[PDB]
Amino acid sequence: DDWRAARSMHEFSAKDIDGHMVNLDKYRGFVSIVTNVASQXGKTEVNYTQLVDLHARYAEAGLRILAFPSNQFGKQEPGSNEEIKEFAAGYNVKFDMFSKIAVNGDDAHPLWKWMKIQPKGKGILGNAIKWNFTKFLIDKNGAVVKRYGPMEEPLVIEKDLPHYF
Ligand SMILES: [Cl-]
Ligand SMILES: [Cl-]
Ligand SMILES: [Cl-]
Repeated sequence: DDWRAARSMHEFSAKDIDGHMVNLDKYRGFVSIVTNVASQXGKTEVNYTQLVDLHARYAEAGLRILAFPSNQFGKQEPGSNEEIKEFAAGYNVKFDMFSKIAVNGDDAHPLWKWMKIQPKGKGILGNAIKWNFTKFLIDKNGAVVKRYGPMEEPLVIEKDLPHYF
């Protein structure tokens, strides 16, 4: 379990929503938001629209967003990767969509196993992802800066970006 000894997001890779294997070292030098998404959650609309807004306002300063669909919370992402891709396109998403994953348990994607054990990656109750739309803010070196729970609208994160963004 090599993931445990990693010191950066940039040590990981993940399949994008089209099936292309992305080396997350592409995000070296960028501030990144990593979030678990779902299409059938009461907060789906507010999260997608606000992430799109953040991306529009800060991509040019170096903000990147990595969205990982997951069906682990109320079976609220039951669709295929192709269907999720078209769903996100209906919100005019131009940030990076990934293939559906698990975020908790032994079969969770290793990036998510890693984020949860970082010093600033624990939730208020504990490490497990609790619901759809948990967010992690990741610095230019790939370290976890802060975690935001399901109820935190993406605009909350804006206040924690570098002041010159
Ligand atoms: Cl993967
Ligand atoms: Cl981008
Ligand atoms: Cl929590």
